[PDB]
Amino acid sequence: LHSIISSTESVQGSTSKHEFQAETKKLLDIVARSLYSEKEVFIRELISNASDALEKLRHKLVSDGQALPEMEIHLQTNAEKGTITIQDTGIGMTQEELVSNLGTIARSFGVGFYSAFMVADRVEVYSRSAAPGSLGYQWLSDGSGVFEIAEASGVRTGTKIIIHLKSDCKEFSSEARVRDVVTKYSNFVSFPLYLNGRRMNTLQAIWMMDPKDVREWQHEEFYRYVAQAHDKPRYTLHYKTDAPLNIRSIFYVPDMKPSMFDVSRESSVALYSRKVLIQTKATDILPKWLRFIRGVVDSEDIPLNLSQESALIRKLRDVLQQRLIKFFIDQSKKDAEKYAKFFEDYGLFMREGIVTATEQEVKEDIAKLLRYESSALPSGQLTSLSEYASRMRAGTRNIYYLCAPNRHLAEHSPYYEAMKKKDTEVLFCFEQFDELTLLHLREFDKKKLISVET
Ligand SMILES: O=C(c1ccc(O)c(C(=O)n2cc3ccccc3c2)c1)n1cc2ccccc2c1
Ligand SMILES: O=C(c1ccc(O)c(C(=O)n2cc3ccccc3c2)c1)n1cc2ccccc2c1
Repeated sequence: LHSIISSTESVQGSTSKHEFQAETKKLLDIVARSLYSEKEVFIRELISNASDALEKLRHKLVSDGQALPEMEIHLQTNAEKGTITIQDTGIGMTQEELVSNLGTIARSFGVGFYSAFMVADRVEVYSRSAAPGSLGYQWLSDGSGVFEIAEASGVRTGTKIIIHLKSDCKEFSSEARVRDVVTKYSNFVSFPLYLNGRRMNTLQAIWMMDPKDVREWQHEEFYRYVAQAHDKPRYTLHYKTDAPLNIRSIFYVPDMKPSMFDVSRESSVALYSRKVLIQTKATDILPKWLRFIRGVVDSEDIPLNLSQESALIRKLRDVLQQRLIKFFIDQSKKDAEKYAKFFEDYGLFMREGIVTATEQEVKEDIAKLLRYESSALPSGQLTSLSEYASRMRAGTRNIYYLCAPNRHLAEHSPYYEAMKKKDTEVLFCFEQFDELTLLHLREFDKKKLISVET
């Protein structure tokens, strides 16, 4: 076993009593009076803060020329004392930060603070800043208007938080319960995590890496994990952006064709906020028509305690829809043959998306993915609507199409045969849902879609 948590700290003198500012007292009073059904979330908040403190220290030490100490997160349960403790060897807090900041700090407020009092009769904290010459401090509070601070000896650099659990929260002093909570929400924490001296099995959050650094074998492993799949991904989009929102995401299209299970999926993409799980499922992380996509979306703009269907989620969904459409357009130009197979396999999702979309601009965006045969191209070759539009002859302002079972029947339509005399291109559409798709699309790039047979 590898444990660092023990009672090394002592206080030589008396504590100083301070009162919380009224607004922090306000939020603490809300916590004491409220009914929370998801009390386990304090653990993921504490682990996230510990990770942030370790990253702050590591980046600072590497920026200087300094050796790196042991950088770890430890949890300890004590059923006899009814406690759960977290300790990390990160940057710690100064006395000023303990006195003034607690309750009002952002994560990108008070993460780990209000949620600790949700489960605690009282909280006992030791912290010592990593800055040279820093002294250790003890901070104590029962979550009422008062907290205490005192200089403490025997404090290790970093922070230790001891939660003396409430009567109805003793489940968090059981190792097995805590282990399951960690695995559920905190499995991708990026520093070593130990529970009661045992290293926890955690996973690598490859979505946080620079896209150019992730190799195909790593994507294949991660795809198989997140999709619970045995094939390989036919497409991979690793999308990282800082504007208008923070996004670190990986999207995969399966090699296999869609089955009845992918069409009826309840859970397509997992949602994280800086490596803290928010939902294994995805309400509408992506549009419904993109439910065939597997993978992960991480946005630190997502706050840690939620319930969704917010403006933030809607904005994220719209950004991701545009980026995925752009990706598929880019893939069609990189490898048209592979894209044609993707459209054959997954194109009913695009047609669905056009039919169900509310906004004309979204319909036309999705329609950029459609590929059809054309009277003007060799049998079997596909064209896009924009390529058709680029070939339109002066004086002809509509996009003409014909739905038929196959190319032979299309070419022998008496309507098409007559039109051929005047050079007008006609799209040939062989999928049974093409009629509805193009009826709903109605127009593309301000050009009306006209079926050459009524
Ligand atoms: O959740 C925490 C917490 C946990 C682990 C930590 O390591 C720190 C810390 O020392 N940090 C975190 C940082 C993140 C970014 C930069 C520096 C940082 C220093 C803070 N609470 C501490 C409490 C103290 C009192 C009450 C509730 C509390 C909850
Ligand atoms: O009155 C018609 C009608 C009559 C003759 C037609 O030839 C067409 C047609 O399909 N065209 C005409 C074209 C002229 C130029 C180019 C292409 C063209 C395709 C349509 N209805 C069809 C109905 C179908 C259902 C219900 C009422 C309907 C009435």
